[PDB]
Amino acid sequence: QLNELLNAGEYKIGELTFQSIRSSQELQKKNTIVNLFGIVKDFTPSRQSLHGTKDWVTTVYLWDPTCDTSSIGLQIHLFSKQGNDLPVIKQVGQPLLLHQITLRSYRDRTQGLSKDQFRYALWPDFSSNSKDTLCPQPMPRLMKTGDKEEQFALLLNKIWDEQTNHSMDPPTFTFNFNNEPWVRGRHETYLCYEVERMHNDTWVKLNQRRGFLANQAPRHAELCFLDVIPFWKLDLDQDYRVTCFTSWSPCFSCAQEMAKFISKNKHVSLCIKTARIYDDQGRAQEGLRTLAEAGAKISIMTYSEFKHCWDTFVDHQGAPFQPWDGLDEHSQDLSGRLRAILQN
DNA sequence: AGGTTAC
Ligand SMILES: [Zn+2]
Repeated sequence: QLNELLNAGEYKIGELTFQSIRSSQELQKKNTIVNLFGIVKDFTPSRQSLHGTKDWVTTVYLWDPTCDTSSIGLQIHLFSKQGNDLPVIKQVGQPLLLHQITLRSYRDRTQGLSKDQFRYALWPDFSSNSKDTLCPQPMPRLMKTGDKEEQFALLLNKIWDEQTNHSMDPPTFTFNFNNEPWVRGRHETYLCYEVERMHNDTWVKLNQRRGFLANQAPRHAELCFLDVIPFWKLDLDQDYRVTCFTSWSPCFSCAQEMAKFISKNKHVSLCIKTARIYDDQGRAQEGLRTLAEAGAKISIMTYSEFKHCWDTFVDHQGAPFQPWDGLDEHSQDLSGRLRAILQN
């Protein structure tokens, strides 16, 4: 549902027609008034101008999936006579809906300038650690939105965070990645992924193109991982190989979706390293085979991987990886158990 | 004089 919205340039939500940020970053000679809806990648507090009409101004940089991960976004200057009605943004990551913004050149970069009537709507950084990233906004310019643009805003937020959050809490890593064959009460799947580009006949090792994520209650971590893939701006000619590192092997249902991903993407290879083998003693074993037979490459995490995930996806803050007793022992029986699965 | 001010 979200992939195709951002392609044509214009997409509608509620009753308002939005223009993507990438498409907005181009220009015509004349000024054209668009609706925007994105993430605050950076902003500057509302200070009063020192020149010209001296109106109050706040600065935002909106981003959306049509811009790459590393892209800062569209420069937008929001102006107002009173100024005490401009959006009060508290931190980077807030979803932002802007209504009636003019698009023009300034010394060859595209900026947005606010119309007089410009209105807005803000949302908290949902995937932040705080609740109160969103404080009570000034009433004059504020817009009453519903649940429909709730989905959209949260979606953009979720994709943003799942591109600007590599680091994880160290006690979390210990507990979830404990590779003892049967454990309680992990319940959730933690998934740490790498991306590798094809250049010079060998994988270009991508440190900044990494990420990790954890599931919701009751979708799955495997599905949430697949959602950020289309929003990677992947070169269609270049072949890519994903290696994700999971805490639990994917269930039967997510193994099917990860298999149907290999069928949909002809330039993407999928390689899975898991810490435990999830066996529901139902169709989970078949799911490993089905994903396997679809082209995907699965194996058990060994000491090499456990060190690497601690060197990459954890906020060790200087502590080297401290292994638990029986890590190699459990990874051996599991390597036997995995080998037995692909045989049946 | 809609795009100066912000830059
Ligand atoms: Zn699953």
